[PDB]
Amino acid sequence: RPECFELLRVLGKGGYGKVFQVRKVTGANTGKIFAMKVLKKAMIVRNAKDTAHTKAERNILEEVKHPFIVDLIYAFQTGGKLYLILEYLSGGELFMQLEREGIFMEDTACFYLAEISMALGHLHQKGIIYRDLKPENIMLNHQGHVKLTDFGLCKECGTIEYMAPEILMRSGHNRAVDWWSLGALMYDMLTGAPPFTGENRKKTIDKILKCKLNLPPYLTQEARDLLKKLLKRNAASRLGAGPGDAGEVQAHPFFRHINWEELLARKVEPPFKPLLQSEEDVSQFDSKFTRQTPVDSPNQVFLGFEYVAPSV
Ligand SMILES: NC(=O)c1cccc2c(N[C@H](CN3CCC3)c3ccc(Cl)c(C(F)(F)F)c3)ncnc12
Repeated sequence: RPECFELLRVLGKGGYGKVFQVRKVTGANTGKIFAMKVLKKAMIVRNAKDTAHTKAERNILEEVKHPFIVDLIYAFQTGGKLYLILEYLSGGELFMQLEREGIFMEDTACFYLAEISMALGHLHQKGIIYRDLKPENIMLNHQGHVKLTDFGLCKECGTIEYMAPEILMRSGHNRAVDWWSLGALMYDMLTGAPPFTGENRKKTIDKILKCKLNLPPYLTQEARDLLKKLLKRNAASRLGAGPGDAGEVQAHPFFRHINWEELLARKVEPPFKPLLQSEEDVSQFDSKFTRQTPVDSPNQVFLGFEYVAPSV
């Protein structure tokens, strides 16, 4: 429980609680740094979908161990709070790397999109959907591989720039939305901007719903092609929208230089290497958050929420 963890830093904040950087104190894994995520039970239980959703996240981070998905090392509770201990992803938000770098070289984008396309594959086999591939929602670990992290209540629910039309029309949707999203993510990577904007939210949607795609000349034919098959407004036919799913996608010429087995084993050199002078090094995050002093102010429905990662 809470006592074992010393709050080193604030890494993220929101309506529902906070994400803390903390070093464990007692027992082995003593000294080891983690990320602590704390939700107020208060704000979750007064809504229906919120509670199920928090619980889904709880059960998904357990059912799903996979190279490219934030792990759960402990989970537990108290009075009015919810605690998850995740590995601490010092690589920060893909969002940040994209700002620091401004734009990505193709084979740079290719490496991230590849790794990501594998977590969707994995996720889709457990009949799980990720919905949102904004760079904000994607993190890097210490060695700089990708980590999908957001499976629960979101951090507020943010920009819509990376949402397929079927979600924005609420017409009903499936695992296909992810491939639309992946395309939008890709396009942004290669051009420095989401495929649709967007004086404002209202107009952005109109674009995402109505406008023709815009493929700059400096885009290689394969990339021009992926973007087009992935940003398909008709879902039935959006690449990846078939029984083969992730497979249909990974098998596009864009990904011809990818060794899926080495990639999965984290043996492909990440295009960028988090610069860490230490385990707790946070110079990859945003001193907007890291500056602040880390404080944890003090018939439930969250049964056997507690959790402990098997060996270790
Ligand atoms: N594991 C880490 O090292 C680590 C380090 C920093 C942030 C996160 C994080 N933050 C997500 C936001 N995701 C990160 C990209 C978009 C998040 C989700 C729900 C909530 Cl309520 C919050 C909170 F408001 F801060 F509590 C944050 N989620 C998971 N691990 C993190």
